Amino acid sequence: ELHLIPPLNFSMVDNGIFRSGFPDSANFSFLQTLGLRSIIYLCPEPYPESNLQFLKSNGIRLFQFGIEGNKEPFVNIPDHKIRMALKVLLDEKNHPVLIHSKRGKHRTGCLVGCLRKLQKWCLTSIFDEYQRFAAAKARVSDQRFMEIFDVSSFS
Ligand SMILES: O=P(O)(O)Oc1ccccc1
Repeated sequence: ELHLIPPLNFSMVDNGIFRSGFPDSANFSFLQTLGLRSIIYLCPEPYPESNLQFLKSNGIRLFQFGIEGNKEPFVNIPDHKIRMALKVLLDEKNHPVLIHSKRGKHRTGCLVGCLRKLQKWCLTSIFDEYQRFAAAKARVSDQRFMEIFDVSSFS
């Protein structure tokens, strides 16, 4: 009975932290197995009724930090929104937490890369993980955002 379907680009980031693209009803039975307390949602669009009923049924808190989905070379990742998401991500009371965007590549990739910088990973190691998810859609601007991200306020 091969029946569980993780959401698009699903991965475990760390103890209590997951990343993916946008979950749909086919992914709900899999997400139930994780015992989520929180979702960090990085798109501005309203959450669909299907997903809201999943959250309500499972007692999952929704944190929305809407980042516009821009394309290179006109990408302007908002530092403030990433930092608000990081503040929630670093509070273990919110774990287990799923970070998701639409595809789990750009917005999700930036938030995870900034977590890795706080975890003292080498930039080349952060970029390698970012590229594994983003694949042919890897953006230099996402990696430059991580390069210049000042960790001072979170250490
Ligand atoms: O910002 P996201 O993680 O949703 O990732 C993408 C990547 C390519 C196109 C749209 C979205």
